Amino acid sequence: QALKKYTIDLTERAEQGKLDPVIGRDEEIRRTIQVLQRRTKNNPVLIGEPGVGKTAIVEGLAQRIINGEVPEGLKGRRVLALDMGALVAGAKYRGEFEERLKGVLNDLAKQEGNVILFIDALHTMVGAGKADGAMDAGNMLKPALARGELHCVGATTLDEYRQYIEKDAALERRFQKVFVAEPSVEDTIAILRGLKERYELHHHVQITDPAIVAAATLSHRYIADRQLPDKAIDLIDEAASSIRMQIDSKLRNKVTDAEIAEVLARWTGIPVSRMMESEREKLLRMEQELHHRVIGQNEAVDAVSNAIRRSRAGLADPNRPIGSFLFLGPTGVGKTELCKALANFMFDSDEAMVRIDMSEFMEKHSVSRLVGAPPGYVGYEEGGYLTEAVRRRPYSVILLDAVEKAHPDVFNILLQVLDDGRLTDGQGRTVDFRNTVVIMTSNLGSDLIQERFGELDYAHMKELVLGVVSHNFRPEFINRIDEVVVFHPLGEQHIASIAQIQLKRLYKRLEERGYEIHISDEALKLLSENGYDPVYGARPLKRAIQQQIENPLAQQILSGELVPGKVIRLEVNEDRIVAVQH
Amino acid sequence: QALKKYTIDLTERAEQGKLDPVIGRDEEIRRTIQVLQRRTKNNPVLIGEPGVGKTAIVEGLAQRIINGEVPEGLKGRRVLALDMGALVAGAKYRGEFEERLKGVLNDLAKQEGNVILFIDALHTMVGAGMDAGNMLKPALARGELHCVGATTLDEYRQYIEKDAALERRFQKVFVAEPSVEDTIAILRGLKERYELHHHVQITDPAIVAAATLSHRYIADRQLPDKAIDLIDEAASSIRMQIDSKLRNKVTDAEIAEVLARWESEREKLLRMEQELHHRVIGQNEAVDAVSNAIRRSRAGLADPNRPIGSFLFLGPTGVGKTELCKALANFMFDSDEAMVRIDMSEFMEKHSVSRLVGAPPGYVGYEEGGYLTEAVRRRPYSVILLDAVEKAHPDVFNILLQVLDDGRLTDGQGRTVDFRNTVVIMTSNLGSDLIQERFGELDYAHMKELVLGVVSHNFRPEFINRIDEVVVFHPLGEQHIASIAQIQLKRLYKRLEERGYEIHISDEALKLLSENGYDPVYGARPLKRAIQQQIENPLAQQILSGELVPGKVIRLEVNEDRIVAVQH
Amino acid sequence: QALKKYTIDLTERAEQGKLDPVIGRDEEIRRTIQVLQRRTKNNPVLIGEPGVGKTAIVEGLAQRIINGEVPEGLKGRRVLALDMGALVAGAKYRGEFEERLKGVLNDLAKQEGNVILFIDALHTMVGAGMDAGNMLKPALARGELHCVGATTLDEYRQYIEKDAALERRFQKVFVAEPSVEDTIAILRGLKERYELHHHVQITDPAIVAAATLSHRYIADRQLPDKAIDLIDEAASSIRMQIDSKLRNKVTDAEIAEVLARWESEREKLLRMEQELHHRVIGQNEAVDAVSNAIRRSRAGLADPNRPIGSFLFLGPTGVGKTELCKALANFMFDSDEAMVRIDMSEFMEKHSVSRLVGAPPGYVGYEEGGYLTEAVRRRPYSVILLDAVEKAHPDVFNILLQVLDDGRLTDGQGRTVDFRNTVVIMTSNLGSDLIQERFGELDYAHMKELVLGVVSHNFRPEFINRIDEVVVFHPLGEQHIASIAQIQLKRLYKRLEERGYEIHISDEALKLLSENGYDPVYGARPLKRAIQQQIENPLAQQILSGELVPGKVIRLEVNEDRIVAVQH
Ligand SMILES: Nc1ncnc2c1ncn2[C@@H]1O[C@H](COP(=O)(O)OP(=O)(O)OP(O)(O)=S)[C@@H](O)[C@H]1O
Ligand SMILES: Nc1ncnc2c1ncn2[C@@H]1O[C@H](COP(=O)(O)OP(=O)(O)OP(O)(O)=S)[C@@H](O)[C@H]1O
Ligand SMILES: Nc1ncnc2c1ncn2[C@@H]1O[C@H](COP(=O)(O)OP(=O)(O)OP(O)(O)=S)[C@@H](O)[C@H]1O
Ligand SMILES: Nc1ncnc2c1ncn2[C@@H]1O[C@H](COP(=O)(O)OP(=O)(O)O)[C@@H](O)[C@H]1O
Ligand SMILES: Nc1ncnc2c1ncn2[C@@H]1O[C@H](COP(=O)(O)OP(=O)(O)O)[C@@H](O)[C@H]1O
Repeated sequence: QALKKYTIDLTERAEQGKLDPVIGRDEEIRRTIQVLQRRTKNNPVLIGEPGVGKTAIVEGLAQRIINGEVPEGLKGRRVLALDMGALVAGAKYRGEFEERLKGVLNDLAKQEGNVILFIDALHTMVGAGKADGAMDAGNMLKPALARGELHCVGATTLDEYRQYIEKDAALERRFQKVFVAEPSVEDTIAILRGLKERYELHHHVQITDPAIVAAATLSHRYIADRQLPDKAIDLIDEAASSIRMQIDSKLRNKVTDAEIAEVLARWTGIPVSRMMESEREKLLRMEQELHHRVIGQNEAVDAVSNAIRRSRAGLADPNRPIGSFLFLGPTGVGKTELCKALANFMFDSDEAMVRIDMSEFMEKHSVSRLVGAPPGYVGYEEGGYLTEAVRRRPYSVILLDAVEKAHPDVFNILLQVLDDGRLTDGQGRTVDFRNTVVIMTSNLGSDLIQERFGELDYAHMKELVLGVVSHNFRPEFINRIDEVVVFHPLGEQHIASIAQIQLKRLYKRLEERGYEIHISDEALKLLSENGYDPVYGARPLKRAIQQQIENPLAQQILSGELVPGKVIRLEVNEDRIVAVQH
Repeated sequence: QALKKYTIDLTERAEQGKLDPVIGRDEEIRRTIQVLQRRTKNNPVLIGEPGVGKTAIVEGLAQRIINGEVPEGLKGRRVLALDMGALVAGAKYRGEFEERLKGVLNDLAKQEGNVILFIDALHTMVGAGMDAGNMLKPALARGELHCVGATTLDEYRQYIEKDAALERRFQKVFVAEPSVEDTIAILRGLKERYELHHHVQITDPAIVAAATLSHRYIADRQLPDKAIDLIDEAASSIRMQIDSKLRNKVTDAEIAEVLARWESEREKLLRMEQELHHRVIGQNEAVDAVSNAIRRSRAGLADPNRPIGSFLFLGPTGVGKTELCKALANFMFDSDEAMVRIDMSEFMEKHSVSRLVGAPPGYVGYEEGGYLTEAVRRRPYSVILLDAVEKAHPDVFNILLQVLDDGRLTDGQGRTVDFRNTVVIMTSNLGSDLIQERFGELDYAHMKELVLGVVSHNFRPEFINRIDEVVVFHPLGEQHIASIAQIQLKRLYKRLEERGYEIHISDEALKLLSENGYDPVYGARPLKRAIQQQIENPLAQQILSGELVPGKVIRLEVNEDRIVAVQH
Repeated sequence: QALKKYTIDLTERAEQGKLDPVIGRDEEIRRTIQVLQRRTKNNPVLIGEPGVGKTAIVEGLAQRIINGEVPEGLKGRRVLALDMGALVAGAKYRGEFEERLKGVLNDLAKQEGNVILFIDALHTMVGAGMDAGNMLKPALARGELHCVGATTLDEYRQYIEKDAALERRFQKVFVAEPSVEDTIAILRGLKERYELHHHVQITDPAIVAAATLSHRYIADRQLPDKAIDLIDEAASSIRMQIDSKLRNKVTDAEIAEVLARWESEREKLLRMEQELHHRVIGQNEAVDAVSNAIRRSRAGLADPNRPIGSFLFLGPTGVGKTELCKALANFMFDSDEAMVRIDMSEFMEKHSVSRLVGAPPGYVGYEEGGYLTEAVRRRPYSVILLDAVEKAHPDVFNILLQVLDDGRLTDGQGRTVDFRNTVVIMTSNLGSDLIQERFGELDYAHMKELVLGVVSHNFRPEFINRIDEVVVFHPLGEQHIASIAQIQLKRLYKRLEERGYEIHISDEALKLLSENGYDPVYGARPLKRAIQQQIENPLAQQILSGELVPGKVIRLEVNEDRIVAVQH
């Protein structure tokens, strides 16, 4: 009949057992039954945020009907998953949709109060038969709803509920709101323990139950895209397919929690991966790798090494971010170099990061540049720069440079940030900063540091510059810092080592060009004499390397003088540096 | 069948072996096997720019099925492909999209899930008038659908990441543009099929030349599509050259011909001094300095996070400073149209910076945008021109330091504006009379050092630290500017010969034209407008009276203080 | 045969001369053979225009096939024009027309590549009404189709390229517009055809005049089809002149009569100032600038690929910029109420672009057009008015740069909108108070320079370089007020003579008006409402009183200050 054409019996499928076991949801199914045994407006609607198991509530109710675990008034009923695409499709003629829907309604009256109706996507039922001068499904179902003589069950997302049903109050009051919350962690672990049998029967592999509880735990903590139980189910399924292809292509036979971590790190790259000996010996050689690019300035290397080790070691403060820092020193001591060193350690690249230089924000209102603009105003549909740049890749490094340049009340934003890792952009959603490192640099007591780094300890220098910082900032803000570090002007040996590093990357780029070039150490001594001052550090070394290398060497390369394969000693002139061809 | 209406079997031709021997992109096929062997959510989607061979990915998967190179759950499948461009274009009224859609769904339910479907342009599925998310999203969750999606990330997040319920089923597979060497590997995998088609041979140096030049010069279509197109059309051209009335191997010469029509790079960089004197007379040392700086930028020794060249320009304005920038843009990248003239005379405030970089959101000039950075974003290979940089607000120099340090600049709207492909020209006139009054017999270098010390007392030292070289722009004499006036007369005669008039000139008339608007204080454009307004206005007055005839010799003979036109 | 039902062979028509003589186009048919000589994407498609001989390119292909002017692999191939409606005309069943289509496709598979087909309007096969385009798409993606398409770039870009398998069987084979000389050669190919039809003769100076004046004065109708139109319409005109109640040679004067029906102002142009000061008194520098423009453009000193006059009328209110526009309409265009009046000052909205331009498919302004380019599509020869430029959007300025670049417009649907013959002058005021103070005691040059600096602060710098000339309107002197007051008295005399009343004035009353309604600081309309009040209000008091008998002279006598009309 017409019920055969447009409806699908879920209860016959659960009678075949071809539906999923549904475990839990007891108050939700009980209130759904309480609404379904009424006199007027029998119709519960499963308002719940997208992917918390709303279809599975009705499927589990169908299974409880088949098992006979319902009250006596529901024993022997039929749940029919109504189809909207079956009804819209065949009707470009006038009245043909209304013909079908009225025939369905007369069949449902004919079934004598035995058919439970399930309508997935109730928001699809709203704009259903919207042809020019045509009733939708609302204008035809709406009689039989509030006489109680239809046993509809809605299932809709809450954002679809606002736009598509709360806009139409008449059909909005015909139903009964059933909030279906995202489950907490422990109950989701229980549900996943229920569903282990299905995936074991599907992929013929086994699952570690610690991997299950780790998938639920890490999914609730780190992934902010989807919602429970959906994200954890997808973790388990994708791990199962990965193990199946590891076996079948070319080891193991189960699904460990390390496989869960590999799935999560493949999905984003938050380094939940366990400390393998390459990674763990890398992490124990933290300061050694930081002094592969940054000579000197030991104490901040120590502090950030400590913070990243406490992050990776499973001792993360789960609400504050990784490290809430503050760098302080005179101009040109490689503060940005240390930040690029962290980026290169973490991501194998300097500019795989976000640097936002706060000298651009010397006015107040650029707060709205990084957090966005409210509803109504100009740049609403774009988001703040900082929030979006986190919202793509949350495991990153957020760098603020020249923090003395901006207005003091930009730093209520970072009060939020360093309190909880939370930030709310102009559209009004939270952005998790629990995988970020915040570094702020200034040159506050640079006169005081250049004056008194000699003949003083590190500690009371930090004390005195902290007093200067309290003269600068707010007591709220500097409480949020994990650790304030102090930089110092470098000796000439540090600048000679930096010149060695610049010669290393120069010879790297000239082997890329294809030239075997060496240097006299006297030329290194002359370059150390040239770009040196205690007041400015190595940016004079930058310009000295720039001029006295990049001008004559590249001038003689383009002069046809430098032949590849020749030994090229960068020896000295009387006042300059000369290359040879030997 | 309704399968004989909108579906395409690729296991058909792959069982026949009559498709592309798809080589490469193994990992994307592997992740497609990862998604398709799940229990649920078995509809992978492919993400990339159009023309990256996603159809070839599906066909190579089909060939691995035919070859038995797949695990034992992918076998017996039938590769199908549904149109998203006829289910709507045929759809007149209510339910012709949905009618065909449910007919496809039931006829695949007859197929009992042994069928893999392809769908391109997943963005088209969302908006068609409701349509298909509400009818495939059950099959997306039922698992009986075995779709293969294909679209681009921008349409994906514009349309499809709106509804997260549609987002949670499809699994993103990034298919980027392949490299030039991956293109080489694919074409070496496909040179056999070409040479068996046209019965010719193919030069593999011409293959790598075609790949490199297609990567460099043309960015309309991309790899591997443009390489296939250029190889096939060049092979067609060689085939016509054979069958016209002689080589079978397609050469890179025909590649360059179809390239430019349908190589002067390296030595043009080497001869850049001659290039700068192709249109500009005088300023020989400045020409040499600019050409050496260009070659050093192309030498590939400097910072890969710093631009082509940092420059500050001084001297008397209007003498060819802008003309140097025009010819520099011409023989640098294209022509006289990749440049932005910017007066720093205006910008003297904080909202000056908010103008030029970009407004914060919620404010006045936001999607009107920054005056500089939007024009950079439109023309990523240009030359940036600045005028009267001493009239700037001091915080603009912080932005300039960000330019010369990082080669990039976050605008007000919040994105990356790269600067490593342009030339920063900043013009000033602070040491004007230091160069003008001391033009006589003083060298280029010590005048440069003297005005360098002067501007060092003027500007910030850290600002001019970043500047590579400040050329002098010495005031050109009467002979150079007279020659420029002669070149303007030449292009004037060119346009009037386009109109079609044999026009001569007296040399005394040439001297009076050179002495109309010569001025060392203002520039060459006073001479230009002087000669222009003297000649042009009585000319057409004589013309449209009915006096001048095309073909008559028009000598610009002198009057006592004017120039008269004769018809002989 | 079933192929003999409703197919039109073209190889026999080229063999038996039943086609038309197709002349030239070697490179296009060469690349056609190139697309024919490929392994993939083997079918070409004539991306073309309304009236550029796409079917004639098909005819020339068939002519070169029969003449042996093709390669050996394509000689003797069957070229049949499949007729669309002829299959439709003998069919009335859903399954008989489709039966015919299936049978012809099976016969095309049966002929085994010998048939090389052609079907124009491939988009029409996509939407004819299983539609026929998606029915032939298996013949696309089964390696059997040798057909050729023909359409506009819009339908190829939207209905074909956006489809997938319909993309990867074709190319962007673009039909070019031919030259004027090629058009004359084709006219020589079919001069004798029209002459033997209409029993007339055609002069070859009339041929070259028809082609050249169609190339210049016509842009919507196109080469070569506009020449077809003009020649055949002139032939019918000469046939009328014979059969009226004599000539047989079609002259170029007949082409001029055709073009005008669908004259001594060149030396009146030397009396420009006379007519301008007849309508717009004073403002001598603007008169000189407009005179220089009209001289140097109709004589053609600059590029004639531009609109003729591109001015920014600047100055305070009440200077008659609108009056000078209407005076130019009177002089050059002889039609005062033929001008395209659209103000800039509605268009700061982002969504104004629909109405102010013309729309791509995706707007509802696509369902009527853009009201500017609609007006140029109606009126391709007039003055377009853009008042108050200071209230615009910057993309509208980019549209202005498109106008100042092309001399035409590739509009919102990519079709013909032409701009060379039209004269677009925008008006503004932005140098208002500078002129209102310092037009006195200053020159015209430095004022122009300073207001140019002001507009440079307003606009883009090279945008206002594209102005024909920055022109200056200014306050006016004493006698100009009296002359224009005499003009307004004349139109008052005309209005009341059409009422039936005849008016004499005292010159004392003229001096009373010139001393009452006077200040140059604002504009003209203080004088206009002074006239209005101090004349009409006692006059409307007297006439609606029923007192004034017609015939008696209405003498504008004076009081000490006021104006009295008497009846003696
Ligand atoms: N209590 C539960 N017991 C067993 N499986 C569950 C339970 N809750 C959710 N699931 C599973 O969670 C997955 C997703 O739930 P679904 O109901 O299918 O998604 P959904 O509720 O339709 O969300 P939307 O609205 O479609 S985005 C399914 O595989 C369900 O089997
Ligand atoms: N690994 C490969 N081996 C062989 N051919 C390839 C390979 N990768 C790409 N191709 C070819 O490259 C061309 C690209 O065409 P498409 O498959 O249509 O590109 P696409 O990624 O599908 O994007 P669009 O939107 O469909 S054009 C096809 O002719 C493929 O056969
Ligand atoms: N210079 C003038 N010569 C003659 N009539 C003028 C002049 N200036 C204004 N008018 C009169 O003013 C009206 C023309 O409209 P207006 O907008 O005033 O033109 P306009 O001179 O351009 O002033 P603006 O700048 O457009 S506000 C008509 O009544 C004209 O007769
Ligand atoms: N310890 C160091 N290691 C490597 N480079 C350094 C070091 N100290 C200074 N430099 C050089 O000096 C510059 C200092 O950079 P940055 O940290 O931005 O200076 P500031 O201290 O003003 O922030 C760098 O560009 C780098 O080239
Ligand atoms: N070389 C030529 N020889 C003869 N006629 C030509 C030639 N080129 C173009 N034509 C004419 O141009 C006309 C336009 O042809 P067609 O492409 O069918 O129109 P449209 O471009 O409007 O579709 C044809 O009638 C044809 O006679």
